[PDB]
Amino acid sequence: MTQSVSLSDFIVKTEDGYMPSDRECVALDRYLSKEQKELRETFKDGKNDRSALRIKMFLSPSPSRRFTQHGVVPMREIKTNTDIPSTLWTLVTDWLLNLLQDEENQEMFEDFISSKFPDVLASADKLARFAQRLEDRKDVLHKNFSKAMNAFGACFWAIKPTFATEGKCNVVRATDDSMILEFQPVPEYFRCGRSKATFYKLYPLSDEQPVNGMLALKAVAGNQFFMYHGHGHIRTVPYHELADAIKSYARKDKETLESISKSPLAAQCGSKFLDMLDGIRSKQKIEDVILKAKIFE
Amino acid sequence: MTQSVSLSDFIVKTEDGYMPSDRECVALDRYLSKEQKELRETFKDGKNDRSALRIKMFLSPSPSRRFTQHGVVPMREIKTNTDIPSTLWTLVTDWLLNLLQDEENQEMFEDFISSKFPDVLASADKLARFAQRLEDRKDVLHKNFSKAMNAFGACFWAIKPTFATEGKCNVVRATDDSMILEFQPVPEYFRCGRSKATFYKLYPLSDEQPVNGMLALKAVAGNQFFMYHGHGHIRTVPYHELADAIKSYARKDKETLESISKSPLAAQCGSKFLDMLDGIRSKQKIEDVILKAKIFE
Amino acid sequence: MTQSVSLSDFIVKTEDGYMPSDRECVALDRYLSKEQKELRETFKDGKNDRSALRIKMFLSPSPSRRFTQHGVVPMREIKTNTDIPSTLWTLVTDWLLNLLQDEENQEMFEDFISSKFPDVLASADKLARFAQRLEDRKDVLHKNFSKAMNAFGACFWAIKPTFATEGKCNVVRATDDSMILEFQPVPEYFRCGRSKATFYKLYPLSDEQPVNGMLALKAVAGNQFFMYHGHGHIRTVPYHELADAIKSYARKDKETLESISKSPLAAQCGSKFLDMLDGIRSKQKIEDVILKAKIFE
Amino acid sequence: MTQSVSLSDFIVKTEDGYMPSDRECVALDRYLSKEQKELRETFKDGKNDRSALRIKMFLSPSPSRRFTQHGVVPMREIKTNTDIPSTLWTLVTDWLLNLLQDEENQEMFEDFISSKFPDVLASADKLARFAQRLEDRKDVLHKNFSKAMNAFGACFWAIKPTFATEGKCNVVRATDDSMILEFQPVPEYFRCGRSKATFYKLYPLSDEQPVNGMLALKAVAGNQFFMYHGHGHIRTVPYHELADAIKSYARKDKETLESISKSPLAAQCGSKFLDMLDGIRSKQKIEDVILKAKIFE
Amino acid sequence: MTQSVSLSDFIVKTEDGYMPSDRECVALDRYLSKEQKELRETFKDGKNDRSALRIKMFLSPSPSRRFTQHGVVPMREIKTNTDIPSTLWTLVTDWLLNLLQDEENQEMFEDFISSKFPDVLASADKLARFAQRLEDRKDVLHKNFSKAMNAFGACFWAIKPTFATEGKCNVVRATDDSMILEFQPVPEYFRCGRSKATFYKLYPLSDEQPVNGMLALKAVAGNQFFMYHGHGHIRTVPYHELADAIKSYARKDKETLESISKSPLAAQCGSKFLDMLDGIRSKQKIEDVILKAKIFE
Amino acid sequence: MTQSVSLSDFIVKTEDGYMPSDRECVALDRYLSKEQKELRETFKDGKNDRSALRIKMFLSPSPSRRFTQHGVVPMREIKTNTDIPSTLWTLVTDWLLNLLQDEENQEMFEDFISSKFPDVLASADKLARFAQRLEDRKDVLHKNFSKAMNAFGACFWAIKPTFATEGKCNVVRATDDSMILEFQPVPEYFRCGRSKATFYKLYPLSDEQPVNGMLALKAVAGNQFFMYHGHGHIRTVPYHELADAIKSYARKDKETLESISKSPLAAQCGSKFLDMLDGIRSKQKIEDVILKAKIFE
Repeated sequence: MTQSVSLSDFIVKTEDGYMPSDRECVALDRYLSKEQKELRETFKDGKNDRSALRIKMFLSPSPSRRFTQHGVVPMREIKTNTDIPSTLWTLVTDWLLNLLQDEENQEMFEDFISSKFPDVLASADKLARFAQRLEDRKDVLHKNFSKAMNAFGACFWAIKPTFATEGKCNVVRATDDSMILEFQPVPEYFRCGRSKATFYKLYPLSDEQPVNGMLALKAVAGNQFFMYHGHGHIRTVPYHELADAIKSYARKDKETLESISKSPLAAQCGSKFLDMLDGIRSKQKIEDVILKAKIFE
Repeated sequence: MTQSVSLSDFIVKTEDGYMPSDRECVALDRYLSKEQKELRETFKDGKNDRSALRIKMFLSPSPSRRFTQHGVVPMREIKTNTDIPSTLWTLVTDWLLNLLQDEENQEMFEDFISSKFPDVLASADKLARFAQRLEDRKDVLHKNFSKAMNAFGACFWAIKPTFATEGKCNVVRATDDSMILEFQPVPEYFRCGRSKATFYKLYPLSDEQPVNGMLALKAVAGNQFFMYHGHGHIRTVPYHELADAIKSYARKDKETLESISKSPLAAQCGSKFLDMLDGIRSKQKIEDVILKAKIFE
Repeated sequence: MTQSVSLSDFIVKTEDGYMPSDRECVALDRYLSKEQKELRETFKDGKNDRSALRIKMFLSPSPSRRFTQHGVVPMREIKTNTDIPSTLWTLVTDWLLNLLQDEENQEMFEDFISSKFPDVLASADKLARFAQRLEDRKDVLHKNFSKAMNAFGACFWAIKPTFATEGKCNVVRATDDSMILEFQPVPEYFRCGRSKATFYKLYPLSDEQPVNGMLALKAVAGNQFFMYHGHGHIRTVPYHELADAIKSYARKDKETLESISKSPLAAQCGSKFLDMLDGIRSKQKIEDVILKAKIFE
Repeated sequence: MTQSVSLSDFIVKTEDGYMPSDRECVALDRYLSKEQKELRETFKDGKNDRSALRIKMFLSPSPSRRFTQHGVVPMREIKTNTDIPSTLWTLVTDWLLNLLQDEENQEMFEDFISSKFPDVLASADKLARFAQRLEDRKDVLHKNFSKAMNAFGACFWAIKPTFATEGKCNVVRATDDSMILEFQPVPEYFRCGRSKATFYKLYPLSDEQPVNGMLALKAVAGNQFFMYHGHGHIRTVPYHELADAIKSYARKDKETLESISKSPLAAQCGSKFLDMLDGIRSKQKIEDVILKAKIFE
Repeated sequence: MTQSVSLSDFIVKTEDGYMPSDRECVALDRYLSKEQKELRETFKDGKNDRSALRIKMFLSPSPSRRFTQHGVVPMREIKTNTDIPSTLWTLVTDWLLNLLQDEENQEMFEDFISSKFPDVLASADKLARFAQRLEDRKDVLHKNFSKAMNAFGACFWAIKPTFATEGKCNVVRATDDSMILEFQPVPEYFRCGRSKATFYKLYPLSDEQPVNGMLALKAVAGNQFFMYHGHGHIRTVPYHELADAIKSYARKDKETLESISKSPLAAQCGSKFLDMLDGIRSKQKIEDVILKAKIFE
Repeated sequence: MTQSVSLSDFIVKTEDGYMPSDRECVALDRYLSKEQKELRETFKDGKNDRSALRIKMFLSPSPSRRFTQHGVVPMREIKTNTDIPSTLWTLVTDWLLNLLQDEENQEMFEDFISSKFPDVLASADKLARFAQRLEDRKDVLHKNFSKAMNAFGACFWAIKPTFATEGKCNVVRATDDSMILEFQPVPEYFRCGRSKATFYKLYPLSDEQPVNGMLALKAVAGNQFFMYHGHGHIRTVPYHELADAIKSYARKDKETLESISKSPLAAQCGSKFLDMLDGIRSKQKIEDVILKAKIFE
């Protein structure tokens, strides 16, 4: 489905200072350290909290044997096999290494990575949109380092994203409570994977259910669909791509689905979404129910 | 044979600070200092440890009479007559003069030059390969000054080179002990002299004789030849260029050859190399024995 | 699987002269011509030789109502939904429209398109490799129009490709009969889809089964696999990507498989390939047999 | 109001070949020709068909006394006093002079100028939009000279504009009969005067009144206004700029207004437009009735 | 005084086609042709119509012995010793050689050079101003070759210059008869010699003495001086530079001065100019009379 | 010694039109034609007029089997192993292929190659100097194709070089009979091999022995040496490089030396040159006699 770009593909730990990572060669991976090999053996042994083991793996240093001319080879367990544009890699690595020239900043990064990160993997389109806001000089992220770090963290499913921590956007219309934003296709030389068309969103303001937000979105969306991916948003997708969304609904956990179903904001979205949720809860075949819910009245 | 580029062709001593060296004119060399002329007379008198006298010459200052507009004229005894590309000279001189803006660094340089340097002359291809790794911005040498210093020193036959202190390379395959690396032809605008094709190498890891390294190299080398130039490596050369290698075997000293023959790593290389060593020890004609050892079975 | 780029995505028919095609909008597709709508209705009615109907559709002109500012909108039946780099589209469209400034050349193109084209769709990597050979000025395709044209033809499964009609390659070794060539990864700004590593090939010379070609390729391939995709070649793929190849073996027709199995060149490839062919003929599950044949002895 | 750019500000007649026009100096205008001075005196005498006299003036040659180094000074009666960007002037003059290198083309231009041109003056924004479509290389106007000529002529109120003869646009939605198009603000380095925001339009297909076009435009327009400026279009403007439109409604002739009111397409626009037309026909004060019709229900 | 640039410093005759001239070397001038040496001997013998002999010399071909790599060496009698900017030489030589690719044009050039040219030498500032009008693309000289050739000829004292045949200018004011023009300092990278400030002029229209032209010039000139250099103009110079003008009045011939004094246009200039002419006719000392006429009333 | 660049390293024969030559691969050389293999066998058999056989080999076409993507592989008998700068190869190949677009020019080239060419090989420095005169736009070679072809032919020891057919030079001084020219070091990005300093020459004018030329050269040469390399010139070389010249005197044939010794121009050079010629005729050791003749009086 949606390919994910790991953190180690951008930067790996070293003795004292973090170093850029080269995926050109994988032959050097044979050698390792005692703790590294012990954790590798435990990870390969059985399925026991793989994500926690991965996080523990990423926080251990590396020996000098893995050094090459360009940089440092990562491990074989925290590395993906998806290609990314050169500009994105260069910009992200340059900024991240520029920020990491401080022991206190190092401790802050470790505290954040140990605080709320559920898994290393992150969506590619999130990274592309975040780098869209970092390439241009006249923005807000340059002056406020903390807000930029919040944005980058929430880019990888860490904290609930507000308006100021989103990607690249331009508010098209507001109201008394909540707002509606419009997104645009990412330019070609940032794209990594499939392309997506225009699609709006909605962010409740503080706590209360919107009243005119539904009317405004219905006026704006026109021919579209509603959903409650994650928590705290009401995304809209075109009818076609919703097909792939059903696949993304297969991997969802039972506890997560139960938590989603127990939210008034989930009920506020509309009518057909609850029917689709009941259909996916029925554990029947996906295609037929998907087309039944996808009929155009 | 292989032309050598002296150190003085890049930089010469001065009163306090080192200055770039101009080989445009040689008329100013008539004047000299008392110690300089005394050492010149002693060097011209008889053959008594020429290399030590050269090292002593390079470590004495120069008067203000030798200054010109561009720079300082070197001596007539530590200067070569081989042309080098402008880019190589500019880059090496710029970096070396950038590093020498410190009295403590000056003392360190003098201590190193008095420690292990056997002679001023150094191979041209080694210098070209070293400058290949210095031109690009994203490397390791920029951050670690000490490692780059050892790399430059070992470029002129001072330190046994490890993997991190080699030139430009990319590891193609490893194993439990020792590695195999691949080299590539140097680009045109760095070349100074003849051209050489692809040729691999091998570096024992810590102390033990490799077991699978011979098999791996035999798989990789295919149609090639083995040798034990220097100590600590097993180089491979094409059949044709080995001709010139025989000339390089003529100038080798008896003590050096005896020391080479008394190494188990020399015996480990193969079978034909020992036959060639015995042939060169026989003090017979070079061409006939060379072609006898160069037959393709 | 391997996405295909149709011909209409590059160029569509018009009244007299061919025009570039814009995929920006699909709103104008509602209008059509009498023959166009009749063919669309027949195509939608039943499954009766879809490829022939598609070819007939591509050879009918278009009305002036479909014209826009940028160009002409194509039909909804001969258009794909895969994105391609701008440079590839620009270069291919420019060259093709440059060639099409002649009535006799128009007739030749129509005759060729009606002669041996089995379907409009063509592989993306074939187009990328063909454009790799067209971007540089110093090649052979510019001088010889017909030889260049047969390259584009065989690029879309029209004629058996010889050496002079291949993509971008450099002969690495030859012998008395047949040759072996090496390919390289396509640069980033041409890539459309997944990436592939180095892989060789082999082309029988005139008619006879090679004798030393198997030994030479075995020496070159090392750790690789053999196959007989199509006719007239012995391709080699890495072990991993062969997984996807099994999927490509699912869509193969029974008659095509029977024709492939009745060739001595198919028997000449080796031993495991016949076992894999028998396994896919057994109509059992794909994954288990695939892993059984993929074991490393 | 809306400033107009005359034709003579771009090009003036000469002895044989048309020449570029320089507005730097007006001192040379004192001298003239016999026919030129007679027509100037008649024009200054009384108000008798000023437009026809202007057209007659523009079609007479000029003497050699008016030549300067840069070009030819125009007359004082067919020249405006509004500044225009350099790029627009350069592009239009270059293309027009490139077209005028033919006696037959000269005769065609004269016949067209004598056929349907009501007055020399033309709107600035129309010219800017037309030049927007001429700057880019990949368009349709370059290949078809006749269509570009029709586009340029209709740019100055000569021909009823179809879709292919409009400015820069991109069809956003169609239907069985008629289409709806969207416009965008012109970039800064083409702007000459005030700025205007997004505004749509609509056009008939052949003769019949649209049925779903009103619904589609109402869905698209949202908060906007309807109008019937000219004939054959239903333009939409924002509420604010409609103020200026009332001024443009003051200069309209009684016969033109009567002809406009006698069209079913004028009745098809809506309800408030007829009320506004009745108000302007009442010959009362403009501001109060304008605000009464501008109330937001 | 005012340095003059000869024609031969730009172009010299050859066997068939004119060639660019190189003044780098003068050693090759020793060899010559029979007619060339005879004319050189006659010229060196006595003072008998030097200008006619020079013109005859310039119209004879040159042998192949004088050819060099860059071009052809000129003679020692028609070559100056003043340096000129590279751009001026390149532009003039390029245009003149572009024009000279025709036998009929060659005959026309010879006829013109034999018709009205009094001497080869020409003023440097005239050449600079003429090249000022040739560097820019949007002028009149490019289209009309004949007018450009007239302008170039009049640049070297061949025909009376009209307005269209002048240098670089911009009419600032006109009247019923005659005009007044303003000049500006030539930019730096064209300058060859001293610099001059702003100075106006006046050109009678057809034949009659101007009436309001004197008043207009007096209004414009303000603090300046009047003169009648040459025929057909009333130039104005600043008070300081008039000093050098007196030197230019020393070399004037008696017949030329008598012809100048017998013109009503000379009387029309003013009052002080006649006094200055009488003073220079008195054949007294130049400085004292110059300051007497230069007093500021 | 002085490396030679063959003609085939720039261009090889093909079926109809000559093609650029690629030395990247030599694997394709196994295949050949019947005449080609017969001539190769005869050449390898015995030493019988190798140069004539080489010339015959170069004038036979090549089959289509040798074609590659870049160009055509040459034969293994007319190809060198010396590297040359890219710019030189590109310029020479481009000009030569531009010249060869004519059947009559093809016949002329074949007639010239069969007329006076003694061997394919040619000196590198001659080629570099010739290309020095072809890179700049303002020369004589561009207009006169015949003179350029003569110059290129004489570059490879075919025609006795005159002044107009030499390389890059600038006459520094002349006299009644014969001239003296000065050369300069070739810039870096043209150099292929060792470097040489300033050195003059002398060319007798028509037939007679110079009288003041010896005095002029003695004034100019100062500290230098005289020689009679080839016929029709008196070259001068520095004392050091004359060492290498002695090696060039070893390969000279007895008949050529006898012909050289029988020329009055050989006697005119001086005194020491005859002594050196007698010494090399004595067939004694080269070094001792060379140093005896190299003593500085």
